[PDB]
Amino acid sequence: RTCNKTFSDQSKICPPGENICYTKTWCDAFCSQRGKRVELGCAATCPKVKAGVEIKCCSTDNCN
Amino acid sequence: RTCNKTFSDQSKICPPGENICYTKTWCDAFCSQRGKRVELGCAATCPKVKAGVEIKCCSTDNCNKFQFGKPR
Repeated sequence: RTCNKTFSDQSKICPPGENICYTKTWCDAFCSQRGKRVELGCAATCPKVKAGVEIKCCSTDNCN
Repeated sequence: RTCNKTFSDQSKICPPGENICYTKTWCDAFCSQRGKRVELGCAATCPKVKAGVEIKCCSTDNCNKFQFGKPR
């Protein structure tokens, strides 16, 4: 699997055991002014996230 | 918890113990033209979905959104 990542220079290749891509979004103190914080990666399973975090999971290449 | 729902006949109120709202999307035969199919609801945990189907989970009231079509 390949997934899009948080930084443009990162390898998109997932570790063997990670077939899900994800996009995690949340707000910080600057959320309304600068935008939502984001993290993109691979995972073995769709991440459980804290309250107030939003998580989008998919399992095709670069689907995030 | 309250969440957006797919059909007009569904109450927004979640069952007790279902604190997650979800947007589940996929493509049918018209996807490239008419965009994704969508289901919106409540759940106790974020639904696990098969390859080809995408799932977005959040845990605030009515947080489950769907962008139909082009920005307007």
